Amino acid sequence: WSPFKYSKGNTVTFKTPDESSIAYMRFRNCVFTFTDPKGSLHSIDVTEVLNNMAKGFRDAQNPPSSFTLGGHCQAPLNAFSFVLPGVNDRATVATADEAKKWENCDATLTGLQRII
Amino acid sequence: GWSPFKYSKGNTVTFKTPDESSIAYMRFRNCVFTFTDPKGSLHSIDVTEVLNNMAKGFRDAQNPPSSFTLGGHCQAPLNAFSFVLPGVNDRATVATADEAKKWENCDATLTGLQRII
Amino acid sequence: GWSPFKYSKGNTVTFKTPDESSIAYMRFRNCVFTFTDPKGSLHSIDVTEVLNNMAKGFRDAQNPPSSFTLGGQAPLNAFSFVLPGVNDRATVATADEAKKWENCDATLTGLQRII
Amino acid sequence: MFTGWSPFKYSKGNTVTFKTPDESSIAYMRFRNCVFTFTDPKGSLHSIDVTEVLNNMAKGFRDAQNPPSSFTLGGHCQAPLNAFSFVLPGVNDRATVATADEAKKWENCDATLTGLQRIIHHHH
Repeated sequence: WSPFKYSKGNTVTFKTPDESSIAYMRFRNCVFTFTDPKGSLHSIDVTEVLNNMAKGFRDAQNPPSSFTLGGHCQAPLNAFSFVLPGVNDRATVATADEAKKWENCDATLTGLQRII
Repeated sequence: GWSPFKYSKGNTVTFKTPDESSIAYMRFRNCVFTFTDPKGSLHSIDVTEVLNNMAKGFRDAQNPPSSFTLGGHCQAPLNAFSFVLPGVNDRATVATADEAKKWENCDATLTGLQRII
Repeated sequence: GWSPFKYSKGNTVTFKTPDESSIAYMRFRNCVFTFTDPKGSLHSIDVTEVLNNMAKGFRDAQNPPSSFTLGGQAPLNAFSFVLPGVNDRATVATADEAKKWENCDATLTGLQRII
Repeated sequence: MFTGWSPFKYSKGNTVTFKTPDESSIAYMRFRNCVFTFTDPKGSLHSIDVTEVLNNMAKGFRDAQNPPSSFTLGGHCQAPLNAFSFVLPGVNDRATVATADEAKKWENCDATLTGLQRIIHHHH
């Protein structure tokens, strides 16, 4: 279990060391922490979300040695990189007007990873 | 009275009142979001209440705007992820930037009726 | 070969292979969930991929079953599948609000086959 | 009379009803540091901050003409507190626990909800 830390604006790519298949990476104690426009702090455990991204390649034919967070925006780590229900989901931040109020909010992602 | 609208991929989608009055009074009906996936298949979803909820969100604003714009944090124009169809284009299904890049050429359209009450 | 199914409100919904084979080979097409809301309006959503995912979930099971059943358990109801903005947890958040949906209709139609 | 934050705790099988003391409008209740905790069928622990979920439930009454003096957690099943009462994405959501056969594996999982609540006050 090696630790990792990413800050707002980082490109987050989890890569195996020997460029073996990323489907073998597992995660532990992963916390995503962000602020809302009012300045309050929020965090959420995203360990299973990450583990499911790795398991996503479990039955692939050309499995890669990496995966990268970001969605259709290929955007770097930001306050919406993971969902905390009731806080930063689609129903709470539903428009571009609202989402713009969030553009300077902080975001961080820490945790442990290993190959199994 | 009900007036149609249509948007396609790459459009900025802004709903505005003709009276520069509160957008909170705009209502929607038979709104359909349609998109393709990377295999070329077709998917659609009724998004009427999503849009109605967006307008209703200004019901209590002290200085309510006369418009609202679709987009999320990307400030992205209409794309295949502008509305969620569960099991197809949601975060669990499209979870990494690698998988999402396979969608960048998928088409998307949004059509429906809007009026002011 | 594709084959149609229909279920109505209150049905237990169990998709099963005919040959006691592994339910992970079932696939679905043109699956539509339909329900009414408290005001009586009709709502539909395509749940084909949701149902395919429920079958594909069993693909890596050591002793896979010949069936799966919808629910979390309650028979088919207006909340069996989510239509965002209409019947999700954000919109129907409390038991009190959910009570107004007690008599809402619900139906599920589609096609299934084994691959 | 004390007006600040006051703690609550519910556990599995409890009917969870939040209520004002004077039968006034539940739209004025607010929440802070609310945590939903549950186990999974493997016995691992999971927790999630549900403070805004609870605040949105109270705020959802703020426009009713005749608001109630309480609301109850539950959903269509009118169920008491259980491992599925709040969603932790990727652990207990519809995509992760998609069938009755899978959900049945969670029947004996424990769950608790704790937090702070206060009531907004208006004056003349």
